[PDB]
Amino acid sequence: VVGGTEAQRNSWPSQISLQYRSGSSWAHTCGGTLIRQNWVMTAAHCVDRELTFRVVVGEHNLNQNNGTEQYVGVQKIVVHPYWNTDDVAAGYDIALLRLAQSVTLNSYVQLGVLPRAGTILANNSPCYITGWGLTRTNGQLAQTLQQAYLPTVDYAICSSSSYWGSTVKNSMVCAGGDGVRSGCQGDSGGPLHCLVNGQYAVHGVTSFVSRLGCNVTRKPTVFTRVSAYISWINNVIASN
Ligand SMILES: [Ca+2]
Repeated sequence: VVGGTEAQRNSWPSQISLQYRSGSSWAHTCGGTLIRQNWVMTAAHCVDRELTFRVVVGEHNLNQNNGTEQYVGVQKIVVHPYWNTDDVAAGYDIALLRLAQSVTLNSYVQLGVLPRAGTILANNSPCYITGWGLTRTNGQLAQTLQQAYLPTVDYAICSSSSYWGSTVKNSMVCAGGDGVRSGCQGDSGGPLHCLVNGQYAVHGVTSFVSRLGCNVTRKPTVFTRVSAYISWINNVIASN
């Protein structure tokens, strides 16, 4: 997250860290949201590769013990059937992970609330992005969970030529674009929490930013629109 602030430990308890085995260590690669006790939602491009993955719930500081973590393996990865590793702009940047065990819910560890199917936000709706991804373009990961206020940019404005053009589809949410605050590599797969009727619901999955750089004026961070996938989500979860 570029231009963020540290989150309080218990602000965003649906946030997870998606980590892969790197020698004999585990490094952060992506975020994700806990959607059931044994199901994580993340981006398809995070799990494109042949790596060994783990999920950390209850994480606040990547580098230090919090006293709250639960560490769990990934049993099955289900990527969306239309996802094409060579075209992120085509969309379907969404993957569901069945974990090796159920996690225990507590104040650090809660499920993420998902929008009702078809839901579209108004322009300039209040949302926060969270993640441990790079805090500058070509910079480094954060140690502690950062948040940024990142208001929405509706489709008519986001698919306008000054913004994203035809690169963004109606199956995506756009948020931010102020040049100062954004998502960045390592935030991918993570939540966009948006305030709706007094409750924060996860409306996005962080997908892509500009090749020019993470915080680019009029290149808002782009999200997979969670409300476009609600039937797919539930169909996966019933059947696995
Ligand atoms: Ca920790």
